[PDB]
This record gives sequence, C-alpha cells and structure tokens, in this order.
Amino acid sequence: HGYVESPASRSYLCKQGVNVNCGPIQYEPQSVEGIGGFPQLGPSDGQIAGAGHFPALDVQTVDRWKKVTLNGGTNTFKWKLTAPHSTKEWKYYITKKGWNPNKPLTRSDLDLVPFYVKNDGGARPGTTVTHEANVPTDRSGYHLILAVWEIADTGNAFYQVIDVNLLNN
Ligand SMILES: [Cu+2]
Repeated sequence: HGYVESPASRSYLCKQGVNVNCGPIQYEPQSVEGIGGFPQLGPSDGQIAGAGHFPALDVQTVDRWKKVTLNGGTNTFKWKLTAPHSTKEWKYYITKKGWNPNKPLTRSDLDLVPFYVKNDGGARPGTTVTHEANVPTDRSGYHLILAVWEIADTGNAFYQVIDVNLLNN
C-alpha cells in the first residue's frame, strides 16, 4: 500500500481535506489497489482513478478536483508506502494534449507510453521512494498524471491519479 505524497495525489488531498466528497478513501489514500498489468490489463475504462474500487474518485469534471501546480520538465515524484511490497515497476502516464476533462478517464485519453518508467526487478523498497521524471513540455492547463505501482507477487497495482495545473511556456 502507498500513495504519491508529492506532487499530492487526488486521494492524498482527500485525506488532507483539500478535496471533498471522496468517500472512505479519504481515510486511506494508500489503498487505491486494483488489478495490475496496466494498460493491457487492470481496472476497466472509467474506473482507472479508483482502480475498480472507490468509485467516488472516478468522477471527472473541470472543477471537481483541486489541482496541483507543476512545471513541465524535470520533476521529483515522492511516494509514501504504508506497506512496502516486492516491486515490478513504477510508471507515470499523462493525459493526451486534447483530452476531455469533462469525461471519465479512459485508456484512450492517456499517452499509453509513460513519460517515466522504472523497473525494480522484484526488489523490496523503503517507506520512501523517489523518482526524477521529465514531464512532457508540450501540454498545458488541466491534465492528469497517473502514477502506477506494479506489485510483483500479486497480479495487482496501485493507481494514483494526480490532478495537475500544468505550465509549459
Ligand atoms: Cu499494500
């Protein structure tokens, strides 16, 4: 179990009371677990944000969620893991340039080639995991970053949607 501490994920901000009406997940941002093998397998379209559970996170409009402001280019991504697991890989996806923010998240709305991916070869991590990734510099405004944590032993993965206000000038 775990969540993206920085930049603050949607479930994390629910916990901090920044987002509202998030359901039970507000008390466990670390627990957005669903089937792994994304994007080939995993939670169904329109159910990515909640990973098949916690449907409240799957609601998608322009004003529904509070946005984290980020620059394109190099960014530090810090997870917090409440339980470390043998790790297949870490992946970070971003919405396409002309994606529909008033529509539930679907694989078709994502650049299915992650802008950052790290393989851990089954290794077990610490309670703090840090990644330096290059956020695409060709997008602007409201976008979603989908952070995925693939667990090696269980065919499961943890899905962390981040609502971002992107800046690329
Ligand atoms: Cu866990």
